[PDB]
Amino acid sequence: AQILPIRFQEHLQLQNLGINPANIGFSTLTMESDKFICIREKVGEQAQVVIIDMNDPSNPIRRPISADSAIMNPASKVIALKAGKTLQIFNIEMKSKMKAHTMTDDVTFWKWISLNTVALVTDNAVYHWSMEGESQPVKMFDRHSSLAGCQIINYRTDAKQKWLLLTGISAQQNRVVGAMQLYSVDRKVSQPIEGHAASFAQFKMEGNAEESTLFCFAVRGQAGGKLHIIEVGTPPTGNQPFPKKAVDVFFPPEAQNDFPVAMQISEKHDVVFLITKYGYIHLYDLETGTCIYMNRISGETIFVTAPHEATAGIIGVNRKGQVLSVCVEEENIIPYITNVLQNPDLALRMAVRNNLAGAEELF
Ligand SMILES: O=C1N=C(NS(=O)(=O)c2cccc3ccccc23)S/C1=C\c1ccccc1Oc1ccccc1
Repeated sequence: AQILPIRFQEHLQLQNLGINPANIGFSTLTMESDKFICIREKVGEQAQVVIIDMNDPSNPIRRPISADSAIMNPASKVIALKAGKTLQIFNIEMKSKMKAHTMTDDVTFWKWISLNTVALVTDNAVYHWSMEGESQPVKMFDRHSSLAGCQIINYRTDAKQKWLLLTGISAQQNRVVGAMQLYSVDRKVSQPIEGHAASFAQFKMEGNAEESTLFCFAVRGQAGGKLHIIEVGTPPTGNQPFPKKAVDVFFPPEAQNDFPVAMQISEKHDVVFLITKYGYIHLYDLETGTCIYMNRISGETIFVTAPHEATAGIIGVNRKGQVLSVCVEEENIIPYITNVLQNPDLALRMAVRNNLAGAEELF
């Protein structure tokens, strides 16, 4: 068989839209959802910000805007801008300031965690800040000492905002070591975890009426590459617990310095997408951890990812400016699982879930 369980797509080449490759990187380019990319560029002496609307990519909007960091809202024409310790949320459509706040501590990382809330990470704490109303940032938890001095690379929550996860990395010798802090809002407890990339997911087990809240993380530490899928906290009333899964994360012999950097989980397909530093993608079944597919999909590091809503896939930007995505190929995944993976248990479970499109309708 020459069929794949995935479809790879190239959506854009940012260098073809007038972006300097020097600005295609984590400190200057943000992609908080699949709807926009925002780039900060200094051209001559002038600070400029560029917004690429992914529905209208050939018409980037570029303006002289001074900001140390810029993150578009996941859905609205709303942008958060930082300069020093002062933060602003700005309504672009209405050319009007929504909210502003001056922090005491420097915000070293920030990210939209929902359609209306931005998370703020300082050296010692994490806050949530609504874009609505008058409310100021609210401290969610204090940072755990295991993340001290890390470079923060991600912050994310489960859908219900009851489980909060901060992820950093640090250099030790010639290694890149991942440190995570998982915080339970209900329990007011943190747990340190050695991890490089992670995501949450909602999964409805066979036999259960209510979805389980799953936490998936991957790491490459002293025991090698490992992926874990675990239910966090107490199951919903009436549910059976999700049995913890643990599987190997493979790296080939020529990739001893590769490690996980990003994860997204398909809401529709119950598949984990894992991206590595060297530009590999792995697919894993969320229920079992079974590895479905691995391949190198990018010749450059992919430094930012988001869910790709249209395909329930993953979209990312690599360092040369290729905007790429991977999703399940809904017609070919079960054939691939049947004849290449030769995993009929998975083939059957996937068909029973019945979340793969088949046979086009008339409207
Ligand atoms: O020059 C301008 N270009 C704008 N484009 S945008 O699409 O709304 C727009 C807004 C925010 C971020 C953007 C990033 C990339 C591309 C366009 C952006 S808003 C604007 C000036 C402005 C408008 C309202 C209130 C204040 C404004 O600036 C001032 C700053 C300091 C002091 C006085 C004014």
